[PDB]
Amino acid sequence: LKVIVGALIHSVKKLADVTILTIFCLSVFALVGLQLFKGNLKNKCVKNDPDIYINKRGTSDPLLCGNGSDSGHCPDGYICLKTSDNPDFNYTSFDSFAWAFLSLFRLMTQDSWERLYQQTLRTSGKIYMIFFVLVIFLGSFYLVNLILAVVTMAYEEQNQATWVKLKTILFGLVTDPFAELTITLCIVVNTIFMAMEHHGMSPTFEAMLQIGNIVFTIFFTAEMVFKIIAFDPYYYFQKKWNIFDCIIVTVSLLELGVAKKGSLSVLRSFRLLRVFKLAKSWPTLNTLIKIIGNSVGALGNLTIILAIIVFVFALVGKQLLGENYRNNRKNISAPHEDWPRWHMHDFFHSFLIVFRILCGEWIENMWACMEVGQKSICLILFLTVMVLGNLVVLNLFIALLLNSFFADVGWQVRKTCYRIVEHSWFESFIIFMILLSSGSLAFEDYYLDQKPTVKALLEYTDRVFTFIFVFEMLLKWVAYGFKKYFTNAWCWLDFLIVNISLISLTAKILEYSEVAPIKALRTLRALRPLRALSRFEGMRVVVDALVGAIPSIMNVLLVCLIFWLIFSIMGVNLFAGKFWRCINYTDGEFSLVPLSIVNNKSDCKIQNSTGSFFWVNVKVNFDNVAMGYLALLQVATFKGWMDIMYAAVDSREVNMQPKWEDNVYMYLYFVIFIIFGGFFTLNLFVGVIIDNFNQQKKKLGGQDIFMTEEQKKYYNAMKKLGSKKPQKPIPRPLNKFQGFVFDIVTRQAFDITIMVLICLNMITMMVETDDQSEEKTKILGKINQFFVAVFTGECVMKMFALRQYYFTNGWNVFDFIVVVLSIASLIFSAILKSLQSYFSPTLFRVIRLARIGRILRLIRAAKGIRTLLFALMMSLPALFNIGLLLFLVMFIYSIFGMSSFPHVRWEAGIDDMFNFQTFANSMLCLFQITTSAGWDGLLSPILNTGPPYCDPNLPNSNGTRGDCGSPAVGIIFFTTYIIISFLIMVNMYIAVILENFN
Ligand SMILES: CCCCCCCCCCCCCCCCCCOC[C@@H](O)COP(=O)(O)OCC[N+](C)(C)C
Ligand SMILES: CCCCCCCCCCCCCCCCCCOC[C@@H](O)COP(=O)(O)OCC[N+](C)(C)C
Ligand SMILES: *[C@@H]1O[C@H](CO)[C@@H](O[C@@H]2O[C@H](CO)[C@@H](O)[C@H](O)[C@H]2NC(C)=O)[C@H](O)[C@H]1NC(C)=O
Ligand SMILES: CC(C)CCC[C@@H](C)[C@H]1CC[C@H]2[C@@H]3CC=C4C[C@@H](O)CC[C@]4(C)[C@H]3CC[C@]12C
Ligand SMILES: CC(C)CCC[C@@H](C)[C@H]1CC[C@H]2[C@@H]3CC=C4C[C@@H](O)CC[C@]4(C)[C@H]3CC[C@]12C
Ligand SMILES: CC(C)CCC[C@@H](C)[C@H]1CC[C@H]2[C@@H]3CC=C4C[C@@H](O)CC[C@]4(C)[C@H]3CC[C@]12C
Ligand SMILES: CC(C)CCC[C@@H](C)[C@H]1CC[C@H]2[C@@H]3CC=C4C[C@@H](O)CC[C@]4(C)[C@H]3CC[C@]12C
Ligand SMILES: *[C@@H]1O[C@H](CO)[C@@H](O)[C@H](O)[C@H]1NC(C)=O
Ligand SMILES: *[C@@H]1O[C@H](CO)[C@@H](O)[C@H](O)[C@H]1NC(C)=O
Ligand SMILES: *[C@@H]1O[C@H](CO)[C@@H](O)[C@H](O)[C@H]1NC(C)=O
Ligand SMILES: *[C@@H]1O[C@H](CO)[C@@H](O)[C@H](O)[C@H]1NC(C)=O
Repeated sequence: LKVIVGALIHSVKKLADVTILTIFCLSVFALVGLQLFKGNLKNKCVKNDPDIYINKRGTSDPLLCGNGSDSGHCPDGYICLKTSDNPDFNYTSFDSFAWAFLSLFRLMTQDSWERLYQQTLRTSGKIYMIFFVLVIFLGSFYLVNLILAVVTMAYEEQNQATWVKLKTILFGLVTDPFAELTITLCIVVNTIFMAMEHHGMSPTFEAMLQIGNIVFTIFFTAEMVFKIIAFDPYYYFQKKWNIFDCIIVTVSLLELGVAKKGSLSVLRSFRLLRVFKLAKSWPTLNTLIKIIGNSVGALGNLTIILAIIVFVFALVGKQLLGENYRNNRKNISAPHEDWPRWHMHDFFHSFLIVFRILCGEWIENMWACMEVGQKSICLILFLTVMVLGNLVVLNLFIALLLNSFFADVGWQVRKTCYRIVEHSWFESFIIFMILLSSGSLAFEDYYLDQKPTVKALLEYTDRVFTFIFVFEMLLKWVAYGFKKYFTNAWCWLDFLIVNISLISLTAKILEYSEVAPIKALRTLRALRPLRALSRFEGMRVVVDALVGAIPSIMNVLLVCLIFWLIFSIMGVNLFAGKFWRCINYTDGEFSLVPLSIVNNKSDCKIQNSTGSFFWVNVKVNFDNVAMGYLALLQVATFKGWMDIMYAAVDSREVNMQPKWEDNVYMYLYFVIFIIFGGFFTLNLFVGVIIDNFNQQKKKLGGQDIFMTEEQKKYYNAMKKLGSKKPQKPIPRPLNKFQGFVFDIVTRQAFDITIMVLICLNMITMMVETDDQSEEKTKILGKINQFFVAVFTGECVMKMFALRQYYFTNGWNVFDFIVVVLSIASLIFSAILKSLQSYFSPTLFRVIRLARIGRILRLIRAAKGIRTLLFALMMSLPALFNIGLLLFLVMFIYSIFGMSSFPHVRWEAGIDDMFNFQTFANSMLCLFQITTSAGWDGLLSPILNTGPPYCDPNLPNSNGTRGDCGSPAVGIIFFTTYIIISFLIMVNMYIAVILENFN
């Protein structure tokens, strides 16, 4: 333990400069957030003829609002008034720099950021989504890729530093190449009947599955008695894997024997472990077993440390935290319950909280433990748990990944067309038509029916567009030929899209438009943007990179599908059909009915006299192996996993109302899943990704990917920038006075005085606060005037001494820009202030933001900040290319959503600001979930299929006949997207991580 703990201390040492840089960026973004939004999360709709609010529909939070136009609107009779309290428990806000650093830490680790993004966009305005795009790319994505890329070197640095029976045996040993095949076929086929049980079986299907189970039991037991009466029972217990198969057969025998219907459904699912036998002929699953075994083997010390840390922090939490969680629980419990769901009143629950912090969900509890106990203890406990857990897990994952993996006239017309198709203006003209045709889809949104003219313009536009693209096709055919055209392999995209469009337009010619299949070809018209992939060279090179790696993804996806099949079958054994419940539903809000009225489905059928009561099911349940795959993806991505676990542990037998934590220990099912599925399948996936990328790069003679040919030239320039050590010593001035300023500014003392004065300006910035006072505002403005004068004095003194040498350097140009911006901003405020036309206050907050450049002046002497920022700049080209491809994907998916899901009812994730009725709103939701954040929130109103959730007989909204989504289409829009973004982003990581190494 000591040898490895010393290495962990070294890994903490290596975080030296990254901690500095993270603190600096977190602070700058804290000041930006504090400036722009201070006191905005306080705007809440309050009625008017104390305070009278109205809750947000389907929740109990007070409604957040705005007086702006794209900010968020109150219902009738509700004026957006700024009030005293903050949203959550008064802890999430931007009102002062300390809360601002809290919120920007929440954004760096991406814990429940989707909710803060919702709130600040709802309060200040959609346009401020530019802040989160910019603090999630720099905070979350980038500042994690510094941690992952410095731990790795610390761990590489560590490692690199160091008679009649014998006649029965005569056909006992007849195990030829055809018997083994029988065993494999039996394994697979038995798994296929285990993967075929569901909830509502009629008895006959259950009986068939039973007979099949018994047959496969006796088959494998027969195999075992054969083997024991084939070798000698001495050496039979010497092989590694025969012991495993024999323990499985004993457990199967016992489960058959002891007879209860569903008896300990873990014992009925224990057979599934047999698939691991199919690893002799499946080398990738052999490597998965190699990884797990090493995790508990040659790397046992690291997992021992991790277990020690989790046990210690669960204990400390229980002892310090626990008593007050008991009696203060009315202060953190849900509206109609009696205990909080997540608390620290016993070792299991304390461990569950420490685990959920290890997953990454570390704030939402902190608010509660601060509302129940002391605040300093909560902050220290949770934040030390977080840093230490997400450091030991990170180091263990790196170690498993690193060592364990890395062990005549016709000829003339053809020729005419042919010279023309290559001519540069021709290509650019076609690209232009693609850009307009793609962009014209964004105008086809919900409201287009009430715009009687824009529609017709778009229709004529589409007709001219099908013409123009068909003409390009025929030009390219009689240019190239039928034989070369198709072989190129980018032309098939164009031909398919053109055929789809020429089915659609013809269907608008005839009366067969509303025949459902052609109306399902039409919806495909959202792939028109995809014609852009070929024309842009950067998207082309990135697509080549991804298509080069689709094979390896396919192997690992097969292994992941088998392995999650195991857990989905366990889930169907354990939970299937028990997620149902009753709910008294009145208006938009649903509460489980107390167990003193129901306990049964045959009690909702009786107490339904009012009609509020309805018998329902959770949207993402475990009733099938199919729905089990979705519930496993939601657990493995940690989104919507909580509504799952609550009804897993509430569960009882079938047709019975669920009880408050009547299955407390089913959380072990989800813990075990996350550990094995998430941690180890992900480790396997990333291992094959790195190996693939390494060999892929090495093939090309060790050049770069995601980068074009000209990007390599820009790279040569940037690389030659950050190396040039000598610069001409500047000449000394002649004039006596122009010599003296030269003498004074050029020493080190002036630089250090200005450095510390920037720091004192920062301190003057951090005191700024919502609703402070009048006097403090005035005094801070006077002090601000003192700095803008001194920094002007600094620049003018530089100019007088260094006339042109100044304008040679770059940092001199930067602080020149910020000096002129600060003076201009003060002049702009002076004029546009109450002296002149009083526009919106919010303009003043944006104006006051020219000061933060003063802060960013600070990185001239800072080695660490400057070097890691130069690494970011070197990466930015490839980041641009993959950003282009991710943009195209977000764009296509935007139109798909905007055409398929606008009429869905407003519910959990879809409200009057984040929905799919417009290109702004749809792009908002798609960006929220590019990071997979909150995607279960949007998907939930899709799966609606009737009362109480949707009204399928609505007179208006001629869509799915009412406010209902398409469950088949949600699960494939939302699931594939987060997989495509996942694989797109993964290639964004490989860019920067391979930039830090250099
Ligand atoms: C290298 C080795 C690995 C390669 C894999 C190759 C192995 C091949 C495996 C083949 C798998 C084939 C599995 C066979 C399963 C067929 C699937 C069997 O179907 C049975 C049901 O369709 C019948 O349903 P019931 O008879 O219960 O009636 C339903 C109840 N009602 C509706 C009537 C009331
Ligand atoms: C009901 C159906 C609904 C379908 C909805 C989903 C639609 C998704 C469509 C995705 C299309 C993806 C297209 C990807 C095309 C990649 C195609 C990548 O191939 C590139 C080569 O063709 C380039 O040609 P060169 O001549 O430069 O060199 C040849 C290089 N090789 C080929 C010899 C190695
Ligand atoms: C309780 O009664 C209400 C109304 O009497 C039932 O609501 C009906 O639900 C069915 C399908 O479940 C719909 O076809 C009807 O249109 C609904 N009727 C009304 C008036 O809303 C509800 O199903 C009953 N709940 C249970 C399970 O007993
Ligand atoms: C209860 C189930 C689901 C958990 C997973 C089953 C695993 C852990 C069990 C089943 C069979 C067991 C293995 C069978 C025999 C051996 C060979 C011995 O030299 C080392 C231990 C080892 C390798 C056992 C370790 C534990 C084991 C692998
Ligand atoms: C439904 C589940 C339980 C059964 C899985 C069926 C498929 C995916 C499994 C069963 C047998 C497996 C194959 C067994 C043997 C080989 C040979 C190896 O060189 C490549 C992998 C390959 C080709 C495996 C791929 C995955 C595989 C085909
Ligand atoms: C199932 C439906 C919807 C899609 C089928 C479209 C197929 C037939 C189209 C789309 C892309 C086309 C392929 C693109 C790449 C090449 C180049 C070379 O390898 C031979 C032809 C081949 C392989 C094309 C054959 C036809 C092709 C495969
Ligand atoms: C060098 C000394 C003076 C301060 C060093 C840390 C400074 C820069 C920062 C860190 C945290 C900041 C504090 C965060 C929030 C508040 C609460 C507000 O009601 C008064 C200002 C005050 C108290 C800030 C003062 C400046 C501050 C203390
Ligand atoms: C919103 O505008 C109303 C007047 O219409 C005003 O009374 C209210 O205070 C405003 N709130 C804010 C924060 O702008
Ligand atoms: C919870 O908060 C209320 C005040 O809102 C308090 O009266 C009650 O006693 C608290 N919890 C306990 C200890 O039951
Ligand atoms: C259901 O909710 C309504 C209030 O909206 C209430 O009046 C009714 O008594 C409740 N019934 C039960 C027992 O759930
Ligand atoms: C339903 O619950 C009641 C107790 O409230 C019980 O007496 C009755 O037999 C139960 N019936 C069913 C449907 O099991």
